Formats: sequence, C-alpha cells, structure tokens
Amino acid sequence: SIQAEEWYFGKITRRESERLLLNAENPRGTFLVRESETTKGAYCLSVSDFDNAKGLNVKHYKIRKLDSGGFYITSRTQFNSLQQLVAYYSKHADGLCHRLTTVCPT
Ligand SMILES: O=P(O)(O)Oc1ccccc1
Ligand SMILES: O=P(O)(O)Oc1ccccc1
Repeated sequence: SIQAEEWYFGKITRRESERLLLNAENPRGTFLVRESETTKGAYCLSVSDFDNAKGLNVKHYKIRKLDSGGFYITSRTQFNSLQQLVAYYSKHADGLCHRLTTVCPT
C-alpha cells in the first residue's frame, strides 16, 4: 500500500508541502507525494530544488492514475504502480527539476 510508504504524506495542503520542503537543509530532489488539492483522484509529487538564480524553491507535479491501471506524470511514460513511478524518477530526471533524492523530513 502507498499509505505505508514513508514518502506518502497523504492529505496535506500545497502550502504545507512547501513549508516542509523549504528547509535550507534539504538538498535538491528532496520530495514527498500528497493528494492533489484541485484534482480529484490525482496525487501530487512535490520536490525541492536550488539554483543560483532562484535560491531554494519547490516544484509540484500532478500524478494521474487511470482505472485502466497506469500511473503517470506524463502519459508518454506510465507505470504499474506509484512505487515504480517513484523508483523511476529517483533514477531519471527526464523533465523534472531534479531526480528524486531523499524523502522530505517532517
Ligand atoms: O494543486 P495541487 O494540489 O495538485 O498542486 C499542484 C500545483 C502546481 C502543479 C501541479 C500540482
Ligand atoms: O527552471 P525551473 O525553475 O522551472 O526548474 C526546472 C529545471 C529543469 C526542468 C524542470 C524544472
């Protein structure tokens, strides 16, 4: 189950995810998965980043799930589980701000 998963923060707001991710100690790619505030049935992958122009900041990526069974941020790249999606993005940056590195601390 995903609610067992340490990176699944479940029902928390976008504002709260940003409060948690905007810690000067979080390296780029620090992340968590929460419920989407605006899309029913969807999740949201929240990720920290850092660069010389913007400093420490946060990105949000909607995760769709089909009753057909797939999970995805982009339909071009789907997975059989949310856990497999997290595993994949921890290895490949693709179009994200940075590959997933470490679970956001509480
Ligand atoms: O509104 P949500 O809770 O899905 O969060 C966002 C915000 C911006 C981009 C993707 C998702
Ligand atoms: O340029 P942004 O601040 O949107 O961050 C990135 C960097 C590369 C890909 C996606 C996001």
